[PDB]
Amino acid sequence: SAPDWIAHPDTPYLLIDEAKLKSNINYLKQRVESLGSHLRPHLKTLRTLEAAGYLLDSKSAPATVSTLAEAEAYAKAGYTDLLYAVGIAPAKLKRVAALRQQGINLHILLDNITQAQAVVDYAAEFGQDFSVFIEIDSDDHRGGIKPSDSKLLTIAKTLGEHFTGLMTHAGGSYACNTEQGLKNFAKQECDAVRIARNNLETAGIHCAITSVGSTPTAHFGEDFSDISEVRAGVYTTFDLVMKNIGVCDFSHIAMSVVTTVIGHNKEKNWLLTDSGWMALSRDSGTAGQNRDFGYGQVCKIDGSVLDGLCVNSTSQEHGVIELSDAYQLEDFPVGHQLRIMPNHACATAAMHPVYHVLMSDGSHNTWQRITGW
Amino acid sequence: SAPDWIAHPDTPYLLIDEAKLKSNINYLKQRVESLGSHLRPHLKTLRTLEAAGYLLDSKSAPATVSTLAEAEAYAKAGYTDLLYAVGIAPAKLKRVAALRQQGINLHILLDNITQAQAVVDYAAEFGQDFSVFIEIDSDDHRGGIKPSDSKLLTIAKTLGEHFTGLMTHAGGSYACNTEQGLKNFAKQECDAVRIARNNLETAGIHCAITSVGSTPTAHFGEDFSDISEVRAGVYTTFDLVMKNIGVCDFSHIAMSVVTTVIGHNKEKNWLLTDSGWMALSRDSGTAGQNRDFGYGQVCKIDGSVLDGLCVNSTSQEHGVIELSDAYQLEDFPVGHQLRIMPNHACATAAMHPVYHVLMSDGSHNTWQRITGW
Ligand SMILES: [Cl-]
Ligand SMILES: [Cl-]
Ligand SMILES: [Cl-]
Ligand SMILES: [Cl-]
Ligand SMILES: [Cl-]
Ligand SMILES: [Cl-]
Ligand SMILES: [Cl-]
Ligand SMILES: [Cl-]
Ligand SMILES: [Cl-]
Ligand SMILES: [Cl-]
Ligand SMILES: [Cl-]
Ligand SMILES: [Cl-]
Ligand SMILES: [Zn+2]
Ligand SMILES: [Zn+2]
Repeated sequence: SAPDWIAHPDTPYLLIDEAKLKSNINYLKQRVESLGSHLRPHLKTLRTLEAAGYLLDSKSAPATVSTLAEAEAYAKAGYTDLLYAVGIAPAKLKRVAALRQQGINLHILLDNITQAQAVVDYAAEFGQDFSVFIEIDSDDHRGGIKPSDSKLLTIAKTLGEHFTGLMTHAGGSYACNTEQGLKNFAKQECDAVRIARNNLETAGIHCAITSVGSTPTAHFGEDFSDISEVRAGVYTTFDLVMKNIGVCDFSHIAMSVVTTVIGHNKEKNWLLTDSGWMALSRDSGTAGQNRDFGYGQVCKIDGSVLDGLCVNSTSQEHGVIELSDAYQLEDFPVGHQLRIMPNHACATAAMHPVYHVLMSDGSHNTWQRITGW
Repeated sequence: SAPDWIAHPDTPYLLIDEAKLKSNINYLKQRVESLGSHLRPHLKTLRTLEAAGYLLDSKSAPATVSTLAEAEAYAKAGYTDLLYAVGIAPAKLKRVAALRQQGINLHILLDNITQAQAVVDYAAEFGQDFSVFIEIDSDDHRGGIKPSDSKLLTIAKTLGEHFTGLMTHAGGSYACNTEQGLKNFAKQECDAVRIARNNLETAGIHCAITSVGSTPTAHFGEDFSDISEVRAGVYTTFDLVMKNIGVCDFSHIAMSVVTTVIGHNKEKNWLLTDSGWMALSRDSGTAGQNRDFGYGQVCKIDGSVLDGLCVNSTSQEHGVIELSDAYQLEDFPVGHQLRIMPNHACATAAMHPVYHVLMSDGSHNTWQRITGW
């Protein structure tokens, strides 16, 4: 039985299970460290100050952020080792410099000569040191330099003392759904940075840090012994996309939207809830996988899965659950409450300015999301 | 040429064109009033205090809201006639009562006997008056009572003095893409409430207010002379879904995301921007229409459409624009800026805590979004 207070806040609202959060976090930390590396957790799934305390051993422990809004918030909270892992816009260099002048080791990411020259020009004009990763393309999906591209050498040389190392994200691993496919994708990700690192060293370039990761590759890679750090973030809570990939099952999913039944359609056997896309997002990641959960798997207020029930459709402020003939409208009266598991934790969390947290001791906490850019 | 200040805020950010906002608003007001009715504008697309000033003639003018967060914010700002147009959860009645005790004519919406009994029971226990609309199903898509359902009579009678009238939203009109189809859908919407109203009056029930509307039906209905009020909201800015339906063309779209080019892929002819789904949302409404704009139509910083260019893919904090062979990467260097028009204005605006506003006099304003529930 969930605590009585789940029924207190008006719906819809986001609910994080602290006990499951902590389990998910402990599992990956122990796994990566047993494989000879360490984590640089990514803060962008949850984007709360509290999440960094669960994920990081100390204020100086390496972390990843997806925005300078995050960087500024975590720096204010005392965190001093932050990789801003999105290709840098030159106009943001003054904000990066401002953090570095406050004692924050704020690293940036780039993959082109224009960005590298902007860093060098800024450094020259303002006397500012930078710490810079070059993005490597490991999965043919996003940015980064291919390991064999001669411009890898040119760009690293241009950066000189500001060059810190190599970073890749194999987000393409999300297409996988077998253990061997995942192991292979993790090896592809690591090999891309190994090859890039070898090409750098052959050319006389020192590479202080090699950095790989996504939740799937972090959970299935077999050898991180020569990789400096592994990054992951969505594993904090998991989601249905992860369930379908096979990184977790339903029991590991620590995020849900608490929703109230606000109507019925007797003719069509529908429940209408207050969980529209404004609460869930329109992420439909599971539609491209082998089990389509619509806009989320429906659960009881105690968290247990209601077989066969999903939020099939949404508008802005309501959702529709098409009941199967195994269910009766009468058992879900207006005012009854449910929990919806998300397709994509990162996308659903973006919709909530404040999260409610079921602490492992049964108590109720709230966390404020760091929003904007 | 757009004002120089568009290049000042860090990207991505949301930009509203005030001159176009004002034009779009003036057009519908004059149209509906010429057809013998008046507007109850919906505030949920923009959810700013400033939007209500553009949309409403006075603080007492009727408006629509989608959340009690909106209701509370607009009430604090002095607005006193607010229809909360989402089927009511019984636990929210105490918040509705609190507003009504402050002098706010806060109307609620319901479609089932459970909700009606909850209102009556609250009224009896706490001595509280309510103003209640019954939702009518006009489009077979969402909630509401069919006009011929005998429970319409039962529910209205149960409400007694709290019964204010009938409300429908023909969101199904969004499937239309011809002028005659839209005219017909508007007639279907109005006829549904006319029939319901006739059934009420035959049974001896007074119906103070009849309320219809969506942006498409408001712009194409031919006869509102016997309908109390017409509701619309997305027309404030329009969007690509509306463009495809044919309610507007590109020139009327008053919302865009300003984004910076942060990378290139030479092999594939890609631009990478800082406009991911965190800035645009994953609404893909145009994919089901006759012109798929991906995650948005790409425009120059001056607002003019770049033919053939869309944000084809997104991740969390970046977007990908696949260039056609009409374009050269060189013309969009890293640091170049673009504007992205949204699929769905309501969905894109949800992603932005603050909007930047290009005032009609060329100046720069900002508006704070009212977030949460
Ligand atoms: Cl629980
Ligand atoms: Cl380059
Ligand atoms: Cl696979
Ligand atoms: Cl999606
Ligand atoms: Cl249940
Ligand atoms: Cl919608
Ligand atoms: Cl402009
Ligand atoms: Cl009923
Ligand atoms: Cl049509
Ligand atoms: Cl969509
Ligand atoms: Cl341009
Ligand atoms: Cl994504
Ligand atoms: Zn994610
Ligand atoms: Zn909308």
